[PDB]
Amino acid sequence: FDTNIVTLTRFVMEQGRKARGTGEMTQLLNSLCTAVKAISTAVRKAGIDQVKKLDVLSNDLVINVLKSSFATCVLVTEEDKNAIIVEPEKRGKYVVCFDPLDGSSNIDCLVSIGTIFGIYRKNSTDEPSEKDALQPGRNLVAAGYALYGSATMLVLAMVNGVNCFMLDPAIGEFILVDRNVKIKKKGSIYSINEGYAKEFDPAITEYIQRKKFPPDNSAPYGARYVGSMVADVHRTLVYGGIFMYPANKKSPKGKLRLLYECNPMAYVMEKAGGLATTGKEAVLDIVPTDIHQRAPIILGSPEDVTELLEIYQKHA
Amino acid sequence: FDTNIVTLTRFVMEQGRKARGTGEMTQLLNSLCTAVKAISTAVRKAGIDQVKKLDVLSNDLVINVLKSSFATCVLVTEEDKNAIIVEPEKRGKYVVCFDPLDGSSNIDCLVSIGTIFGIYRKNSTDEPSEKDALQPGRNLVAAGYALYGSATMLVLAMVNGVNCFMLDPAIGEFILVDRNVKIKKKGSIYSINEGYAKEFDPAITEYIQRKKFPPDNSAPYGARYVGSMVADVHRTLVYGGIFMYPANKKSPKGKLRLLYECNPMAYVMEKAGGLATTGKEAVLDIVPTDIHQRAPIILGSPEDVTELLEIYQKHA
Amino acid sequence: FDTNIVTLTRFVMEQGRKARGTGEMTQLLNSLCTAVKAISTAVRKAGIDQVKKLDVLSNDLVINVLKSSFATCVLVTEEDKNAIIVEPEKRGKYVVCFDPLDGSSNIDCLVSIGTIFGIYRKNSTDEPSEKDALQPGRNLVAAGYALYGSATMLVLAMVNGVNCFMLDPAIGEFILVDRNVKIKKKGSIYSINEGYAKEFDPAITEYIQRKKFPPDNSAPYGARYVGSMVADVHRTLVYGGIFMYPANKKSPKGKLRLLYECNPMAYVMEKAGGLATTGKEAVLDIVPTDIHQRAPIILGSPEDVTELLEIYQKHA
Amino acid sequence: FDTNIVTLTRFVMEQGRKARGTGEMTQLLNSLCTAVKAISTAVRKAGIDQVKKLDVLSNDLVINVLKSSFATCVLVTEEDKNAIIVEPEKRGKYVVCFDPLDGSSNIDCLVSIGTIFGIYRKNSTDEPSEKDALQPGRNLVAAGYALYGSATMLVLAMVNGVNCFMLDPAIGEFILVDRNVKIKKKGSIYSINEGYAKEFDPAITEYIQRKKFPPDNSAPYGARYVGSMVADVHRTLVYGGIFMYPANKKSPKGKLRLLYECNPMAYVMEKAGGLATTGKEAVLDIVPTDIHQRAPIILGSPEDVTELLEIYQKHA
Ligand SMILES: O=P(O)(O)OC[C@H]1O[C@@](CO)(OP(=O)(O)O)[C@@H](O)[C@@H]1O
Ligand SMILES: O=P(O)(O)OC[C@H]1O[C@@](CO)(OP(=O)(O)O)[C@@H](O)[C@@H]1O
Ligand SMILES: O=P(O)(O)OC[C@H]1O[C@@](CO)(OP(=O)(O)O)[C@@H](O)[C@@H]1O
Ligand SMILES: O=P(O)(O)OC[C@H]1O[C@@](CO)(OP(=O)(O)O)[C@@H](O)[C@@H]1O
Repeated sequence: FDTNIVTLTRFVMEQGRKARGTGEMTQLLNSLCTAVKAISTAVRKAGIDQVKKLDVLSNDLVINVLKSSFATCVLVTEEDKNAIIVEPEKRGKYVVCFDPLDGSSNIDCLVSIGTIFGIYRKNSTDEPSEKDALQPGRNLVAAGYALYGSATMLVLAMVNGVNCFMLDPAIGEFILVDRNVKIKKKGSIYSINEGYAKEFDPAITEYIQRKKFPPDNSAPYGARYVGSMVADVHRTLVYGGIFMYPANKKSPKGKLRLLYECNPMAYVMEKAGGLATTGKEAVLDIVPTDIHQRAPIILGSPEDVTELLEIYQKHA
Repeated sequence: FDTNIVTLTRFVMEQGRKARGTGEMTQLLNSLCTAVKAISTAVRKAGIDQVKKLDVLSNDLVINVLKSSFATCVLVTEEDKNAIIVEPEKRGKYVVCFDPLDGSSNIDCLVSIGTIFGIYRKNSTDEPSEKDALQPGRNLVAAGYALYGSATMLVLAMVNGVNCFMLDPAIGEFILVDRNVKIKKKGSIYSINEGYAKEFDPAITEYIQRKKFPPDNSAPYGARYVGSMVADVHRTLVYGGIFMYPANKKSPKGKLRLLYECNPMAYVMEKAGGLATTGKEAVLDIVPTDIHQRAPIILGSPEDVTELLEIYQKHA
Repeated sequence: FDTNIVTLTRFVMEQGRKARGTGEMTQLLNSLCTAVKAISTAVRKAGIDQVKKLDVLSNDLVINVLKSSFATCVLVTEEDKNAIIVEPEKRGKYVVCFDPLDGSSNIDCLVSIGTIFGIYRKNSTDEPSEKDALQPGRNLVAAGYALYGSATMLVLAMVNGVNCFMLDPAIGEFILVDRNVKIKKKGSIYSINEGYAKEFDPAITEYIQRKKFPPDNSAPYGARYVGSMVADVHRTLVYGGIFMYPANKKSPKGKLRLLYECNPMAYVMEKAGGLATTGKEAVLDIVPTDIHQRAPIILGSPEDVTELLEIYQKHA
Repeated sequence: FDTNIVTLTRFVMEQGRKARGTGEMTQLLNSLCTAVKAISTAVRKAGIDQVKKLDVLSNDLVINVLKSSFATCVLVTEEDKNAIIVEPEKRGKYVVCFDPLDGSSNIDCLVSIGTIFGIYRKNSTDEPSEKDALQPGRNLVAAGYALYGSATMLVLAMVNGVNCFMLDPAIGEFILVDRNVKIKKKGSIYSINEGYAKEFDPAITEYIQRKKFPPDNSAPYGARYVGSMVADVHRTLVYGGIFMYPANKKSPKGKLRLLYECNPMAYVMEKAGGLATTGKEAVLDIVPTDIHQRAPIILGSPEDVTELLEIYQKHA
């Protein structure tokens, strides 16, 4: 009824045309979305090997959906011990790193989940088409996540910006809702698991104290922490605030994996105007060593992160 | 859960690859399906300018959906007085003739309806990209219909055969149900509006008498006539029988338009092994004069139509 | 997002509060709506050793829901031989006759099919309940059918007249689509299987002659037979016309059973100002000797059923 | 296609037949399920001058359905000032307290939100009914909430205990997912807004210290606050833990209202073996002076609420 019905493909296709493309991006994202519709539905009536299962089901629906587009060539998941090289007949120019169901086993309490993804391009003659083509996050060409909450959103970041598409469940199509979004300069909210982290935090500790009982003319920051990277980062895009998970134990700290949680998220944030830092290191410019390596991340509104860095500079 | 999930695009894409393609077919059919999901839904809760409206809504959703694929160039509908030439920036190599909602105003009685389509290719340098590129139905490269009944089916015929895909409404995807289908040689059923036609029929009259009270060792044909070309032809593909609408008044007889009802349907039938005849003329090889011209059609199981022709030969 | 939807459940309740007591009809119909829903989505996906199956599972379904509305005592199927008698702690005052999936034998062509149901009130006391309480004629409390077509339509024929509901596929409800339907006095369509009936047809033959060949300047009646009773009765309830089943070699010349098929439909047509005759008697007045008792049904717009019966007086 | 689904409606009825009379709860809850459904699909598409809106239309919706189950007499909203008194010919025995859309003010980030509802039985007679009949404490007949998250979960807290239902998005029903849930005796999570509460927090401050900083070798409690009450109470019902609202500068230090927010949740936690204290008294035992009476709620797994209260005895 919406008849200049901007679907994702519609969008992704007219951007390709401008790049003097070949199609693979569009075929790919098309393939990506069918895994996302089926995953959205798997979840929307979930609770109707054995224990783990859902993340797996999804993992295997994203690998098989991405192989069939003749667009991918190396694929990396939380779930697989090492990269999977797409067979020669179905290869294409793209490298996809993704987390098929972040939050996965913690959805009984109906918490908003997600699939997160980063897309690279193979630039090399051949190696053949190897895992070593796992390189710094500022080389990403597309990145984003699919959120599964009250409604299902595919937030997508590319060279030209960040766009928000929501699944219309009545036509099984992702339609452009929010367009070319930017993040608020600063904003009333901070997010960090304030338990344990408090006994183990760095200069975070002070920024937190500062955001609770402020010194200069203020009113305190509201705290919020869902416990799903996709739920706490998307809110941060939507309202403006800060998100951080550095937690010191594990020193390749974090818990969140660089290639597929941190670098899509950071790419989005930066493309919408936020900054994402390790505190000392800037996350999209860290160059990886392992496909499964772990990174500290802090992301959100520019001003607020600037704030934690200025604290961090005159500390250790 | 189905994970070698054969969607339409999946299918249409691996066939293109073999043809050493360019993409437009797939982009197109992709565009076609989004109009079909939205039309399926418009109908599935219909009854919840003014009087006519639905066929129109659909017409305008199929034109706008086909223009956005950079694949079409001339488009022809029941609804539009004359062809629409796709604007230069959005053009592609294909010509689509289609009936956006055959049956349209007769759906209050919840009768199964459909959108029917034929796809041509422009072979000419330029004319520019004109309506005259409306040529004989055996030149079609793709043809088929979307049925809207108990469930929603996109039956699609191409050079390699006829395939059946059903809409899974839980993932808004058309999935391959029935594959590479052929029609039964002969079969117990005939379809013709047996009212009026009886006071106005040709050698039909006798074939009908013959199918009611048979002479040689038989048992009578069951009659069935829904009154939607898509409903009565799809059953005919599915069970095997004969369908005919010649009705003599209008002598460019028929009522069904050649370019978009008769030639998709005939193409499907023939591609699945049936034959479709004007009785005297063979329908896909009739060459058109008008985009909106009318043709007599008889279609279905080979043997049964052969039967009406052999009657028709030794008559007028 | 439009705040006052007239669910079947509301409507039944507001007509029924204005009666009250243990007028269990509402939790009876409310449970009927849950299996009819359940069936509809099953049928809209059946496609995505068995000579019969989806229909025996519908059978199972209907029985279970009927029984758990502590509203029932004797149930009647096409499949189950014997009348099924509900057990003590789930008993309530009604007897319900139903055909769980008319046309399950034509799903393959996606025709149009439905659930027929006739409710009765257990009259004679503590029998406990076994078949006496089930064999009235014109004593139906409320009857009607579910049509699973383009959309799922539930027509309820009550004491007060006939209304139609639609399954709002989006909210999970049968919303009121027409409030007090009444048939066209004479229609323009005749529904009969003129194949293997034409030779075996009795008096009715003069009748079809006069419907095709018009004995004046009158314009001939249009043939229309979908071949699924839910489909032909409902179309005849909306565009008028005559529908008939006079089968001869199905010898109480009807294939159609009284308790489940014929009786619910004749109670709908009659509560909407239409006629249903056996051709000798009125179908509503026949007395049941056995549950699965076949019979003939001629039902339609009034002045047409009459036009046939005065032929039938003349005739035999 | 799996034949015996335990709809909320069946369950309520089978526990309730085993009570009987005018135990109207079933057409009351049955009508509650239709607006909760209706809301869910609205919220799953709100995205595809207004400082407030979807929630005033939910308000309108709930009121209308409540009233048409001829089951109600006094309704209580967050939006409407006064208790709304049902009119004579639609009156039935119950008083229902509800918050139509907790978190409507966070939809934009797709958090998780819900409908809270508390039912009461109009006690003192023919008042007619206006607010006396509405202000009990621990006298709730049944209460509970709708969580619109990944999926829509309806938790019903009854006399017999707590069970959870899921909206089967495909058949239009709340199917039984867990039959008699009881909380973990002590959880491992604490839910509180430590931002603009930390400085204003009273005794509760020692409590959060001892939940972060563990005074032994004990492992610290993990922070978790989604910031939408439906979301934090339900997660605390499944992984255990303490949830709290002690607001100080929201001065009966709680933002949360008793009749609609606090009371339904404390009746669920308690019927599932969990505690809800005001910190001085038990929240269930406070007496209502006005309908929109704010209050504090600490609710959780038993041995944790206790661990806080013995601090509170010590404290003040
Ligand atoms: O609850 P904790 O352990 O503090 O961590 C939350 C984070 O962990 C995540 C990923 O980092 O899940 P997970 O435990 O499954 O690995 C996300 O849900 C979220 O970003
Ligand atoms: O009912 P009649 O007039 O005999 O014709 C049925 C035929 O007409 C069709 C198209 O030929 O519809 P329509 O009247 O809208 O043009 C189809 O429904 C069907 O093939
Ligand atoms: O095709 P015939 O046998 O003449 O009768 C049609 C009737 O048969 C029905 C039941 O009455 O199905 P079925 O062949 O499966 O028994 C309906 O489809 C229809 O009303
Ligand atoms: O964020 P604060 O104001 O501290 O309180 C959170 C509570 O507020 C609620 C209602 O209690 O929403 P709201 O801000 O719209 O009033 C819930 O989301 C939640 O339980």
